Amino acid sequence: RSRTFDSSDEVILKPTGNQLTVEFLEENSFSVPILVLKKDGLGMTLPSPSFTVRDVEHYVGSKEIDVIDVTRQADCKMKLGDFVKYYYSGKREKVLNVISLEFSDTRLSNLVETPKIVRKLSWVENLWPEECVFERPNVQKYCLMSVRDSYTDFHIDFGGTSVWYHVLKGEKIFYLIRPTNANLTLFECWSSSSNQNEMFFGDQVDKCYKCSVKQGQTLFIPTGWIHAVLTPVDCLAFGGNFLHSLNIEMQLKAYEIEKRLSFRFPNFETICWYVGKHILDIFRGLRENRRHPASYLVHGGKALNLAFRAWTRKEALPDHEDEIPETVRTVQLIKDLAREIRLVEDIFQ
Ligand SMILES: [Fe+2]
Repeated sequence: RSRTFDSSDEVILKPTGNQLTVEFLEENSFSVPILVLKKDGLGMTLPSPSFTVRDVEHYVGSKEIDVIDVTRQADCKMKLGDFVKYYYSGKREKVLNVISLEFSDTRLSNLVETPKIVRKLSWVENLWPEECVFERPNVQKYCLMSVRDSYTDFHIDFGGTSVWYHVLKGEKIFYLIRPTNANLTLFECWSSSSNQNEMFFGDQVDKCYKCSVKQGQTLFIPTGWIHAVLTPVDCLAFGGNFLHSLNIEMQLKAYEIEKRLSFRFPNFETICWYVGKHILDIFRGLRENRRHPASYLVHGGKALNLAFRAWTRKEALPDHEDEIPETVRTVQLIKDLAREIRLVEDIFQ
């Protein structure tokens, strides 16, 4: 069914759970996917490997879940009970898939706890305010249910998020392409092309990696990585998406690609504004303590401020104002971030 791909074991890091720390990611900038073979040390809480799709139906209830018909490349709404009924059907007609069942507001929500590293890095988890007019983005806990021969074409995850993905049962195969400027250009071209779902994108790039994720294993995909997924065995997985401060330019690049392409990280800009205010404080506090900020934070801080100026230009503002929180003074924030960055970069002190 498939083709021949490049060796994942040449690019993909395989640390233990305990080795996967913030400092570990700060050293490599989280540039490559990370496969942890054994969940020990990841800080997760999971149901038993005996846990099944039938077991899921118990907690979420038979709630209208969104399902993807891969066969006819179409999306539709169906009851969860009926999906399970199709799932355990020994004569499967269609090839249906669930990759959008976000369950953090359900009863299942207290059975799963995401990786520790994800909660430490996550913008929403750490920096989204208790009180504001906006709905909190809840994209941290998805229950994924895929049948044999399920596929998702090459894509970048919404909002330029990073992903974590734990296979509880079965297997998933990821086809992974690095988000270089060239690949991203080739990708944006291929995506907005007419009859996009005819051409195979992994042929267009220098390198495409095949990564198998088997039972008990956890994959972390960094910002902007282009990936397709094959399900060669019926799969039950848990996973989710998050933003962080290690590759802010990449997050903004990825975000703005889906802008030009025209499913979405809700209030993406809103969280950036809050993060900009936080990053301003980190800078101030570090300067007053005679300490220099990490290099990636300066880079990211600059990329953030560039986006802030672009969103707040006269010609752009109407498309962006509704995401600016009232608790943020735009011009002052931009001015203050710029000064702190200049002070760190100005060679005369
Ligand atoms: Fe994805």
